[PDB]
Amino acid sequence: GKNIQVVVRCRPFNLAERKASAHSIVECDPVRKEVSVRTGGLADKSSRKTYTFDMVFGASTKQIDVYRSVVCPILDEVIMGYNCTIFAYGQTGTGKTFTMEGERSPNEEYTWEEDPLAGIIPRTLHQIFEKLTDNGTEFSVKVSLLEIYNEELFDLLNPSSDVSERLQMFDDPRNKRGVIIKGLEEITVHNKDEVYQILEKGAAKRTTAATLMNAYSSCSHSVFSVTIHMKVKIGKLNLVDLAGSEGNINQSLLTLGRVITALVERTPHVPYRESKLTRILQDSLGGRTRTSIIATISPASLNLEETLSTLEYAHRAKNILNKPEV
Ligand SMILES: Nc1ncnc2c1ncn2[C@@H]1O[C@H](COP(=O)(O)OP(=O)(O)O)[C@@H](O)[C@H]1O
Ligand SMILES: [Mg+2]
Repeated sequence: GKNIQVVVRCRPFNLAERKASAHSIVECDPVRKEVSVRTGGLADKSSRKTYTFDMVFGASTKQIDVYRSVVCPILDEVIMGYNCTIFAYGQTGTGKTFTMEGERSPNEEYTWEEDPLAGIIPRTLHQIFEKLTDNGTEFSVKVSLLEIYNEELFDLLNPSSDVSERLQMFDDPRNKRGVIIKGLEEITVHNKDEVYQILEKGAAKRTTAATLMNAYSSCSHSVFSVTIHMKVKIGKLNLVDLAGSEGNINQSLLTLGRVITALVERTPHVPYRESKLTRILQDSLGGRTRTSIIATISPASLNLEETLSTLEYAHRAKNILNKPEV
């Protein structure tokens, strides 16, 4: 048992992976919490090497079923007054954005229930207003969205400053192992339905940067921060949508791995300082908290080598052995 959690969410076959008639190699066992892969294709060889994690979500896994298993325990700790972080790992296209951001699916006006395709970000905000309005707590909710492209920090929330100013950041004398992002826009949310309008602003700004600087989302980290003031508790929840797993980006992810590895093994000299991403979330990983990681993979034999790497990263972060009968 640990405060660090590592789960794996496989994705179905997309039409493109179908269009080339690729065939699955990923086996998801949620009960045993295992996920296995093969090696040969038409050879149908005996390829063991099965992995075990804290939880496993198969191809039929639904969005709500991920929020309940992964986010609900963490949100309660945030409302209690702690800082937390949720991560999404994996090859571009596996489903980090579909898991962290969700969709809407053309169906028009939605009442007050969550969209079935919504992600962690839609659900977390709406559950924040519901749970804190129900227990009559006085609260204020403000969110922030920056983007780490090539290790320079960009705000996707500011309406002004249309191009791209690398935000400056320095350790604030106020709390150590903490930092302050000068100039970072902090949009204050009033209604729970406001979160959908904020994902629109940042989307274009992420697109405007993707076209006028080659700041494609696939090659950048996405940090969503929601802070909750309550009465006197302050809670923060960081939802990080990491860049695709596969000279400077491949270092920030390996740094984050070194951290979580160091966080799981109680080891000293965890090098938060080795990257901008780990330095920002330092106040969310050092101070004892609940950290969760979601590694998204593809079931096609097309992406065999990357699906193995991603699972390999997850094993390195929190190593747990496979138990009897693999
Ligand atoms: N669990 C899922 N259910 C349905 N569609 C999914 C799922 N995961 C991914 N997708 C689909 O795959 C794409 C989402 O990939 P994306 O989130 O961009 O990966 P990444 O964010 O890691 O680059 C979309 O085409 C979406 O339709
Ligand atoms: Mg994406």
